Formats: sequence, structure tokens, C-alpha cells
Amino acid sequence: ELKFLVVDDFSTGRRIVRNLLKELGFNNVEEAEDGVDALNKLQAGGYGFVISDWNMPNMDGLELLKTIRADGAMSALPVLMVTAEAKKENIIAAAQAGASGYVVKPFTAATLEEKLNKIFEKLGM
Amino acid sequence: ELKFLVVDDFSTGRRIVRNLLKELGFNNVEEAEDGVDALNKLQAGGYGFVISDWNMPNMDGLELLKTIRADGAMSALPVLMVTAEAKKENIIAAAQAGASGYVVKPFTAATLEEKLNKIFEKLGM
Repeated sequence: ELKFLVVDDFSTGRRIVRNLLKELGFNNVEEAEDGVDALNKLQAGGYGFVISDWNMPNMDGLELLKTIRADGAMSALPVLMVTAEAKKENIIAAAQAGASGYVVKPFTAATLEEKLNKIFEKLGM
Repeated sequence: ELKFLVVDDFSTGRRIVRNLLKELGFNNVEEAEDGVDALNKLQAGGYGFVISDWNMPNMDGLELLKTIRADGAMSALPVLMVTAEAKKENIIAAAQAGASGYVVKPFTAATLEEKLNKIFEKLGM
């Protein structure tokens, strides 16, 4: 199925998210640790979705978004932003950078589910 | 700008769309002659939008939509379908196929603009 990219400098969170996808039925889930680790991986292609945390060393989440969009060969990539807290000014900054969406961690498997479907609802799937 | 892939088995038809996108600011335009040729081109990546006609010899547009969407990398490319009047059941077929939007020949610079904008909006936060 789709090759998701889960980006997070926290082993645990990449574990949780990786598992919410599998328990949701998405097996092809590779992972990255920061904006840089992601970009280098995405640059090979074949990746169809990107979920990434916000705070990250080398290149944070909002930058990784600004960079993916600004690359023709990755402009069209959905990008779920994994925030922490509530309705932080971030949300609008993710919107500003054209985030395909955002989830406030911790999020249940069903919340990921509700989120991705709306993303797939907007694009198509 | 964004690289589009106007797809139609009729030159004059691609020149029109090619020409409206250009007369809209959209200079990064790419052409393919039909379904297979389209995908064949998309493989080499780099594209951000696809606009193609309904009827094509070898691989119609609806099959192009389906091919693109089933693909777990291309899945998200915005695919606008170009149709003709008299075909009602087809707007519902493209829709179910996951088409980003549609436009009927003969559209116009403003229409393509309008539709581009609709699609472009329902593609992010």
C-alpha cells in the first residue's frame, strides 16, 4: 500500500505513530528523525504521505513542510503535522505553509483515522 | 511554476489548455498523448497537476485517474478531467474515480483559473 514517512526525533513517537498506521491497515511505513533525515529519504521518491512532528533538531516540522511544498517533486505530498497541546498559533502557521492537516498528540488510532480520511477526502481516496 | 501535464490525444485540444494555463501564468506545462503515455511521463516524477480529456485511444482519462490514484506515490496528484456536454453519468464516474475537478469544453481562462483555485484550496489545511 502507500508508503508513509513518519518523522520524529523521538524513538517512542515514531513507534506509536508507526503502530497506529499498521493497526489502521497501512503497512508501508518507513521513518525519519528530522527534517534532514526526511528530505534525504523523500528525495528518492515512492513516498506517498508524510506525517511529521513539530519540534525537531536540524530541521523542524514547519521547515520540512516549507521545503516539501517548495519542491515541485514533493509539492503534492500530503503532510500531516503532529502538534502538541491544543489550537496553538502553530496550527495557522501549518495552514499558512499549507499543511494538509494536523493532529494534537496524544491522538488515538481512531483520530489518526478520522484525520487521514478527511485528507483522502480532499485529495481522493 | 508548477509543472502541469496536459493530456489529450488531440494536439489542438492540448494547445488550447496549454495556452490557457500559459495565458494564466502557468508556463511549466507538459504534454502526453494518452493514458499510458501520461503515466509513462509521470513515472519520471516532477509533476504537480494533471489535466486530461475523457476520451483517449489506448487508455481513456478515467482509467488514467484510476491508475494514478491506485498508485501509492502518485495517489495525490491533482487530476482535473476535461469533458464535453451531453454526458451526465460521466461527472459522477470521474467523481467516484477520485477526480480533483472537471471542466467542460469549451472552458475559458477564467474558468480554468476558478477551478484551479478550487482544487488548489481543497488540497491543504
